[PDB]
Amino acid sequence: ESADLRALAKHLYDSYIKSFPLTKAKARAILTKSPFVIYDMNSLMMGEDKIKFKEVAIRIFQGCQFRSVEAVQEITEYAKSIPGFVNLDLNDQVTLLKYGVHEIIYTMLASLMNKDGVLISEGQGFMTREFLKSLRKPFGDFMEPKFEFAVKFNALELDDSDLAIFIAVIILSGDRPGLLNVKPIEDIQDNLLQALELQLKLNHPESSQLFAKLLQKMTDLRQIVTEHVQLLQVIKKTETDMSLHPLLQEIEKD
Repeated sequence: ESADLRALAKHLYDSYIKSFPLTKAKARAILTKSPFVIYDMNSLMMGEDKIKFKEVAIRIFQGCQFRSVEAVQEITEYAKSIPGFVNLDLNDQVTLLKYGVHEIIYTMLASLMNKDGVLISEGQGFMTREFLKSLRKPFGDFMEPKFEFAVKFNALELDDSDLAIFIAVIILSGDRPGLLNVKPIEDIQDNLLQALELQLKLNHPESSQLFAKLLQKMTDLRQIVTEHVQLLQVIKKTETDMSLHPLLQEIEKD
């Protein structure tokens, strides 16, 4: 019954709102109180006279990782609201979050990107794409593929009510390595898929095959994740004096 797929849609959209303070709709309002724009070395030092936040590239990287840690917490809180998620085997909950969290982070980061740059510090700042592309040789391309994905992902013009269902689908992937009870996970994702399909078809009636096109974006995400972790291993051996947050260290071990 369709009425049950709309209730699920509304439920998840409500929890997403409650779980993620910087929504896509607020980010689009900002990008179209305006942000401080960092674009070079000196605007970054200026950026602290107006914003409040050991070499530049490292420090930028550490900020990205700290907001990843913050994002992991919000995604975790959002997952608990997905009906059936908390009744799963505790080890699988951990597995679902372990392999889903990076895919969601870059899904939602696209909401804060345009082709020119990315919102930071809860939207108070805006770091341009080329300044990021210009950092020291390892870090200078840590954000570029995310920009590439974001530009194609944002072409679908999903809004938040769409992303809430989509993010739910990503968490509940039976595909993940080490899952003990694949079946009850898939039974939920199948119901989330049903909710998303009806959601896209109602929210974007003129956007044919958006559902299918959204599902194909699930391959670009996994590529972003992969080159991210290899990039992370290059840093760990190139920067033996730079630490990483253990919540992220524990999650990045696959």
